[PDB]
Amino acid sequence: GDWSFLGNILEEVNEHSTVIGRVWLTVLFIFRILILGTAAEFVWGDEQSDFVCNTQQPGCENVCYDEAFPISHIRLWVLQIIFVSTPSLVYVGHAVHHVRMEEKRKERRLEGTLLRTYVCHIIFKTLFEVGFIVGHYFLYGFRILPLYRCSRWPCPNVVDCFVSRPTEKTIFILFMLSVASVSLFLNILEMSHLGL
Amino acid sequence: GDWSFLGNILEEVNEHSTVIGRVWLTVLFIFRILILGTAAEFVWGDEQSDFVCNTQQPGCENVCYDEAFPISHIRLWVLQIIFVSTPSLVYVGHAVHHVRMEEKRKERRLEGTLLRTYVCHIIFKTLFEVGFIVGHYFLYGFRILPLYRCSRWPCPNVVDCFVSRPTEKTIFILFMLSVASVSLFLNILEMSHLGL
Repeated sequence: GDWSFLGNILEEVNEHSTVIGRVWLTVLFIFRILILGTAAEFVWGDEQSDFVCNTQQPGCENVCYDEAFPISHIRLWVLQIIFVSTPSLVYVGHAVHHVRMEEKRKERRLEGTLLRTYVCHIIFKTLFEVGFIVGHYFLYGFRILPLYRCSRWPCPNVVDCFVSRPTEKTIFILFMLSVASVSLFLNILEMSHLGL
Repeated sequence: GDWSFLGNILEEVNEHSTVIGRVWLTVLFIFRILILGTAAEFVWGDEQSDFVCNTQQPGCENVCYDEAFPISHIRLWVLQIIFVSTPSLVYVGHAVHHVRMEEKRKERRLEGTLLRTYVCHIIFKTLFEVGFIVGHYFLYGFRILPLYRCSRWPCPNVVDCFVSRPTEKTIFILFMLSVASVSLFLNILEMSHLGL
């Protein structure tokens, strides 16, 4: 996973953001992207290969892994990162559009419409963070148990399947939840600081 | 399989039967019982162990063998032998009952009621032989093909199963059919000889 493109564009908008937005962005780079690439990706690497079911039924392990894990937590966190970063991109686009307009108009900072855009970007970041948190909760909760019982066809009756590294995965699930909540708190502080 | 009991009782009724009934009995001993024990039993010995199906489905081979072979030909021929021999036993019982009665009455051959009993015994032998022949035909025909296609649950879709020794089994099926038909002809000759 090469995050160079997103990185370069978000460090562009480091220069154009509040101090609390610079903290938010540093958190995104260090506690989410870096963790994902240096730790979480390896934890989930053998998610299906080490998933085992007590059965001689061909196909059962496939369908039971798929039912237990409709989308891997790591893919969900990738999507979360991209969607929470998208409003920053929108804002920096608006800002650069104004810089190029000012240059052109001459040929021919957080005030006015850039403030409304910044506040909206904060709002959307907050809502997307909340949405991904809630979705994670309803999909998986915040704990992976070792045992998963499966009755999906072709599995005969109910079969016992065993998850890879449930405890390490639980630790990283809770870590990512905490990081997301810190991000939410930072966004709240941004709104308060702007208001006051 | 120990046929000593039946053997001794049928060689008792050798003494009390027509010449054609002695031929019938010799055929029963040599071409049916002896063949079954010295040849057929070994041919069918690995009927299920060498029955193979192209599948990874647990249980499928069991149900497919059972559907292909609801009753092994050798068990069917054992039953046939016993049922075609039963009327001879009834007749010899009647005859010995008359011998013991004559002895008793003194204390105190095929004529009369023994003739009616003999003819009835021939009739029942004929009908049972015909019934087992017809049943064999409807159940299996007179040929075992190497391939059996099976769709019985739990088999997925249709599976290809392969029979053990189909050609040798076909040879013995036809041999036993011919022996049964010879027995029928002998019974017909008995009725004719008695009539004439």
